Amino acid sequence: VEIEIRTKIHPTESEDKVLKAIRNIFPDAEIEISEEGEVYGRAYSLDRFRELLRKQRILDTARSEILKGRNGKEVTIYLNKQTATVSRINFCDENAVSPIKVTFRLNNIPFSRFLDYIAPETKDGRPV
Amino acid sequence: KNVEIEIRTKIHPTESEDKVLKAIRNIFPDAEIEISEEGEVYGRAYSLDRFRELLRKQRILDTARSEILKGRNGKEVTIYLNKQTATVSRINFCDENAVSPIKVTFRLNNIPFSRFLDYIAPETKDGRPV
Repeated sequence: VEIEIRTKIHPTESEDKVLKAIRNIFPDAEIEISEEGEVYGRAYSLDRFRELLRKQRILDTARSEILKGRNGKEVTIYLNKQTATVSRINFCDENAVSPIKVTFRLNNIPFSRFLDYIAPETKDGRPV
Repeated sequence: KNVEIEIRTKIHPTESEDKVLKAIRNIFPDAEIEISEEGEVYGRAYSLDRFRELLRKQRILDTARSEILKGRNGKEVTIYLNKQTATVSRINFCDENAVSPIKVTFRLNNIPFSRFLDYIAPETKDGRPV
């Protein structure tokens, strides 16, 4: 699993606060920012993301939003960049005010395997 | 004997307070601004010198004039300015859902609306009052 992150730093945003909102969900991300504010990120550990989804009891929405964003061997979801500043995950649309576009690239593992690892059925009996 | 200028917008968590305020003041340099604990911005301005200058130096009076009209309600005119472009004092009229904008409501107390229009956004290079 490779984690690709995309979003923007608008003229009125702080670079520090956007990099931290991103890191609050994906701590090991390396970010590059273009002259025009484009944010290109790459992460790997799903630990924190999984930890938060469970602590906030939102696996129901997570499991669903993952299915919806599944296209091929890639899964694209959108997280509210603002709520992420306080390490809180909110799934939103692509037109939000902008969001953190996260694109999971599945190398070997099958999709089904990915769904139950991130957002398994009930808060129960989960793969690791 | 006045034009009341009311500024409204917000400062979201990932936004910088300094940048938002300067963006507002790039358009209205003498803005009196207060920020609620939730990030709601409330400002009050008076001079329209900077606003007229920029609409002219940027050659945008046709869009300005039409938008002033499209946003009239009687004695209150409401327009929406792109907050991002205002950071470099570039005036861009937008909608209410811009990814927030600067809501600017002009309160025309004892100055006729028709006269306000020709003062901020006159017709094709025509007569200009002071």
